[PDB]
Amino acid sequence: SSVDQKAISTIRLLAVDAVAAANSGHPGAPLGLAPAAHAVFKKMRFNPKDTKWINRDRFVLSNGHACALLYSMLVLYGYDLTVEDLKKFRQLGSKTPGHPENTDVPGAEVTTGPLGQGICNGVGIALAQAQFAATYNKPDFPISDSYTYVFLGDGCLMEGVSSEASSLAGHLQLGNLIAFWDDNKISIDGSTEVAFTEDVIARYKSYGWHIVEVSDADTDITAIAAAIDEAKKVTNKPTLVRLTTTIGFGSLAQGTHGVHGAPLKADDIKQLKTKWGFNPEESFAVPAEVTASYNEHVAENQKIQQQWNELFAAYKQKYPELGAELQRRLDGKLPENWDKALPVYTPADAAVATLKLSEIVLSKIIPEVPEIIGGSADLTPSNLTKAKGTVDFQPAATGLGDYSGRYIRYGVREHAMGAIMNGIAAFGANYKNYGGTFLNFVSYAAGAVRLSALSEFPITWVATHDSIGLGEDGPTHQPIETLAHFRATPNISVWRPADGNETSAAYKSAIESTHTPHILALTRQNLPQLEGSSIEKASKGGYTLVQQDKADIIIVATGSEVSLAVDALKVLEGQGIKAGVVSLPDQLTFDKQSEEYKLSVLPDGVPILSVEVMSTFGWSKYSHQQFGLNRFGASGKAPEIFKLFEFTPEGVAERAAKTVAFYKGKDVVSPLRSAF
Amino acid sequence: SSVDQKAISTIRLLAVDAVAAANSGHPGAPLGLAPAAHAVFKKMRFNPKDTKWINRDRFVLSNGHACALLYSMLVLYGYDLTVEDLKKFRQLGSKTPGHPENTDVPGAEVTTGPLGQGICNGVGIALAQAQFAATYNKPDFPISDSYTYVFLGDGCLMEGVSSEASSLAGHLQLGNLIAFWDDNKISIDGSTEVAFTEDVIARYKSYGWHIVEVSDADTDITAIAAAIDEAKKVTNKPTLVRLTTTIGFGSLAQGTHGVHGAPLKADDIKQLKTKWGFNPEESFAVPAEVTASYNEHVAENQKIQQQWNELFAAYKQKYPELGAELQRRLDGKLPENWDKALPVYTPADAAVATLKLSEIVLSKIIPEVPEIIGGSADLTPSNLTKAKGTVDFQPAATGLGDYSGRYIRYGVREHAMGAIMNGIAAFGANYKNYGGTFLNFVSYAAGAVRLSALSEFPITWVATHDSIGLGEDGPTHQPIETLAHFRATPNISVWRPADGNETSAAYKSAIESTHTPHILALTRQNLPQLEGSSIEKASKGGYTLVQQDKADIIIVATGSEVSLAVDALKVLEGQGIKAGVVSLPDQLTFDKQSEEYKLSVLPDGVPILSVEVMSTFGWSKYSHQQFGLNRFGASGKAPEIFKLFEFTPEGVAERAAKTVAFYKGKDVVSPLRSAF
Ligand SMILES: Cc1ncc(C[n+]2csc(CCOP(=O)(O)OP(=O)(O)O)c2C)c(N)n1
Ligand SMILES: Cc1ncc(C[n+]2csc(CCOP(=O)(O)OP(=O)(O)O)c2C)c(N)n1
Ligand SMILES: O=C(CO)[C@@H](O)[C@H](O)[C@H](O)COP(=O)(O)O
Ligand SMILES: O=C(CO)[C@@H](O)[C@H](O)[C@H](O)COP(=O)(O)O
Ligand SMILES: [Ca+2]
Ligand SMILES: [Ca+2]
Repeated sequence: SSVDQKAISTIRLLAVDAVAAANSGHPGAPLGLAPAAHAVFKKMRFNPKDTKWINRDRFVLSNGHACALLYSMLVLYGYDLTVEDLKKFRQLGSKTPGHPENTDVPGAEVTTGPLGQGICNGVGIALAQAQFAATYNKPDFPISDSYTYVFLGDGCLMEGVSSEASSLAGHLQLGNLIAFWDDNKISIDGSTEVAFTEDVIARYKSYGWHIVEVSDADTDITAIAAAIDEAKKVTNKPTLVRLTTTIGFGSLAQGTHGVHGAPLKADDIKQLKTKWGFNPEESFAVPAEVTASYNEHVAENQKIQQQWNELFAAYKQKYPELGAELQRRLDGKLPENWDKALPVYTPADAAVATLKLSEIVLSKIIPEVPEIIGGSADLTPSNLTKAKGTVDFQPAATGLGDYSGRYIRYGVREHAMGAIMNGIAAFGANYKNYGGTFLNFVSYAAGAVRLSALSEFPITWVATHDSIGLGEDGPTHQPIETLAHFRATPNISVWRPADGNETSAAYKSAIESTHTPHILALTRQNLPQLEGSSIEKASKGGYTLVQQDKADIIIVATGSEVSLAVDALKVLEGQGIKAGVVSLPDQLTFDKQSEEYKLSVLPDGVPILSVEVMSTFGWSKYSHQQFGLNRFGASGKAPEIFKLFEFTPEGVAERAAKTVAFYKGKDVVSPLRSAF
Repeated sequence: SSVDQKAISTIRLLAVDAVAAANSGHPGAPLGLAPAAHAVFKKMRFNPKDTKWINRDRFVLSNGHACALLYSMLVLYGYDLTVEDLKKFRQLGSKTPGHPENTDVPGAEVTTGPLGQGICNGVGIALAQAQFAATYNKPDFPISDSYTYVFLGDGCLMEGVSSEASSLAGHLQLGNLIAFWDDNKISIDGSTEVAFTEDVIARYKSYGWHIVEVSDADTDITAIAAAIDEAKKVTNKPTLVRLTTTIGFGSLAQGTHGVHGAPLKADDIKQLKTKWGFNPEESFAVPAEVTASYNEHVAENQKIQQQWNELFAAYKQKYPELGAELQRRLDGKLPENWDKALPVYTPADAAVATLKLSEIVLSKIIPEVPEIIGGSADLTPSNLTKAKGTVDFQPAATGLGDYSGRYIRYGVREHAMGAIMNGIAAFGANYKNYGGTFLNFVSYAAGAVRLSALSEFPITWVATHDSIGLGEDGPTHQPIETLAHFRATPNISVWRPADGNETSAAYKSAIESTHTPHILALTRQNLPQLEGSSIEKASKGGYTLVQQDKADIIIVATGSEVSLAVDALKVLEGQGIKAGVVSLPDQLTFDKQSEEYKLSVLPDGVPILSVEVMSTFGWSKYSHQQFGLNRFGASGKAPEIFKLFEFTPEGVAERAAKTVAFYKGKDVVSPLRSAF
């Protein structure tokens, strides 16, 4: 008889009807988690009319297949999502896709569905909130005091990425994070008894999490609310709330794996409706008493945001500098002329490894841009990712840092680092955050990297030791396929800078980015400062480094192979062959230039040879012939590896001469040309 | 004064001298783990003169950067690895690469170095041993009773893949597995206090592992041996032995992160040698008392193998059928004419999804080929990877299966499944093992997949839901980059079969493979049986499906797009354009054919258009123009997605007609031609 009971029924039946309309999707977890969703959203502070309010509590559905539940909450609370949108669940072009997308769904903080990701994103949102609060809060000014609420299931708990992030979140004492395990004993294959018998609670205690168990989460919303209150009292541990639920609660098939991921039968939906007091002939029913009850909570939350806006106005009066910084960040704007801090080099400067140039850039721009934070996956002395004079992000209680710190010790946790970076970006406030590892092990985090791209998050991988140039660690460490993989992923900027100026351009792009993740492929070995490079020119993604009006061939190269191309040009000169050189530090940035610009760099009428010491995949977009490395590497001194594979001035010159011969007497059009 | 002490010193100094000769590598963990390595190898049964003895104990160095330790053991025990090879540590072309490679190093069971992988490989070796023993052991015939010993460090314990595999190994009660944690409190960034403060022991107990703690693993080899004995008494739990060690034990820099990954200073090496009784002027010292002591253990082990060979001879007398099966498997040979079990289709048969065709193949070949085992990462009802009438691999104690079972419930653990598959292959005995998930989430396991390729292991991914064809789950589930990523990786066979006959060819390749991992990209949606397909023709990787002697264009396609290409051919016919069709179910298999065969499929003098509903990367090897999908997908009904992106007979025909126009009046040579 209570409106709470009616709301829970409404949520359950909206979710079931959405799945029924699509004849596709997942009704089980929505039915089991509706009580908890109702309780959690009633405790959350949010404004459906301002999804960007920086002191909102955040909600993350890590078990993203359950998104009919999320969409039902967003509709009932009056986000920019309607019952008509629910009726278009899983339909082409709708705002209710089969897994939630932050780019398409108002109130979806992150893109989830791939299991394990959301809980790690929640760790990142909570990490950002802690850093943000430590940076801006003052006595009598709680600018940031929000919580991060995550729903997750058994699948998320089995995925290693969540173990990584949970270990780290416990270490970081993130008391702002409250996660809820849907303990329903069912996965796709059937009972969890067949593959998942670990003592989850004991594991989470071993990470340093607090635990609250709710033995009847099907009905006991008082206990769920009390569990949230208890979690909030434990300020130095993230909390896991165990929700013991019946998957598909109410269905004839409740408590079975069949209700996990298929639409319910028509008669099942009828009996669900009738026993909960709804009309079995009606779909998408919304009792006005439910939206009125919810509208009241919205009104209270809107009053809280109104007061927060006055708090912020008073803060800007008392702390004009910090307040202006905060306003700028909330407006999405970097500091004026921040890029004047970028290092600039000339050909008179010494050769430097681009991982070391990266260290230098970070040391200059971190002091100038407070919204840069980042870390490394236990490779700080090798990636060179920490700026001297910064403090690590740690709980002060440890003595090892502070929450105001700017450098994160991720440990050996590449995948969670990638998904945590997504959460930090998702927090907002213009965070431009980065994560260091060896390029070859960015691949450990592929699940998260592709979601950076799909989510349009401006995260940055500082991906060092990019090739066989690293030498002795050998083929287990040497990328071959890696750049092809990420360049083939839509919306990833993959920078491979050749020298100091190009490394500054790469960081200019990565930090200015608002919608595109970056991977910066950086060398262990020293590279010369190039004649002809500049930040301005490299900012175009691809540019003419050596212009040769009478070119017999153009060599297009990236990174460490640009200097090699220039040396090959000198060899070719002695053989009577004139070459130009194009440097292509980022293929995506280049692709986005005008057709006329791109054709000025890669014109018609001249054969083009690409040179890059890894896969030739993708390179036929830019070249007629490709010199790359399509086998695994080798353990040895790097110069000897390059000699073995003929990535030498003479070996490049030989293949350039063969390319010129191949096209002798034939017209050649730019590789940029296509039939459609 | 004991020879044990002298052996430990010898091991330590061989490792340090190897690193010193290379001026590259990792001396710290070798110094800390030499006592444990000495103790473990003394308990292990192995034959340095027969690295394939199927009842050997296996050793895995998961902390593979410590490989100077492994190489020192292999040299001292008289494997096909010498002191001269140690002097060439980390040098181009040596048998002592900077991380161990099973393809290059005698006695290296797997390729390790990428952290977390080795312990998961050990779980797989132990899983295979349990299955193998349950299949072949009889009363009085312990054909298989070997153990799997793994060394791992803090890094491995932080990588999520090891959590996945450890949860599963505990569930599977793998009492044959004994792992050793190098608890030295140091990672690359410094103390583990900065990022890794979890209660490891409590976590491993939560998985159901047994624990033995060795508080002084720097010196107490009696306690290490006793820990092994204790582990062997606990037959229903894998055991974690906590080795509390001093990283770099003996170095002036012992117990610091500087000794982790850089050569020791010359004076440090001198004082190490002098205080342990060695000559500081001598490198690569091997006291004859150490190799004599080790040679005795080898002799005992060789006697054990000699007896095992007689046991096996007696087994073949008593159980001629099982014995002949076992002999065949140990010879590396599949059953005679096993491939007669492969299903064959004609164009009169119904349309079938290739994931369903895969189910049918498995149902026919699993009964015929006992060395096939496999599983799914909690997608069994969606991948269709279990053959009816088989039992799950589980401990009998659970009631859910038996160790003789053939179907593995991996849970939602793609990355560990990939690395466990590598371990099962590494066990030997001709295991041909497979793992099912959605293609898009094979990417979660990229770290392990690339090691399958580098290790030359014939594992198979059953990778369903391969494209936008899956429909409503949307872009979080729909591959775009995935095939490009794995095709760009050396030595991966990436099959994308178009119909029944091609799906049988893909399995023929995957099961016959001895050195090449396979990924089978399979559809959710139904595809027609093609006129012109056959197992024989598809076994060539690429073949002419529709031969058109007067072709204006050839359309080359894979998988679901072959039928689309054939329908486009019909549209083109009405526009006066003659097309041929090539089906390219595996690019690697095709690439390995003769140049004349490849040119017969992709000849000179005709424009070639590729069609595949994902990245166009790689396709310029085979086509002049490429029609693919280089943006993310969409949540909707699959046919509507295909229409939106113009993957329709008319849309393909339009781009084919534009391709013909583009080359009108120009000579065209095969894309297979290259200048070098
Ligand atoms: C990384 C990843 N692996 C596999 C899947 C496929 N998948 C979707 S739901 C699911 C089962 C999820 O189980 P659980 O999280 O317990 O959800 P519940 O059945 O309780 O609703 C699986 C294996 C996925 N979406 N992401
Ligand atoms: C997946 C992966 N991430 C990072 C690295 C780089 N790396 C090599 S060793 C190492 C530290 C390993 O620490 P630990 O395993 O504790 O070895 P120890 O310092 O005790 O010798 C790291 C981060 C790697 N090899 N593989
Ligand atoms: O990953 C590893 C070991 O698996 C190595 O790379 C070292 O641990 C260290 O990172 C050496 O790298 P450099 O900084 O000397 O190039
Ligand atoms: O992964 C998911 C949810 O994240 C879905 O794919 C379902 O869990 C199920 O696998 C449906 O797939 P179908 O078998 O109906 O195609
Ligand atoms: Ca579940
Ligand atoms: Ca360590």
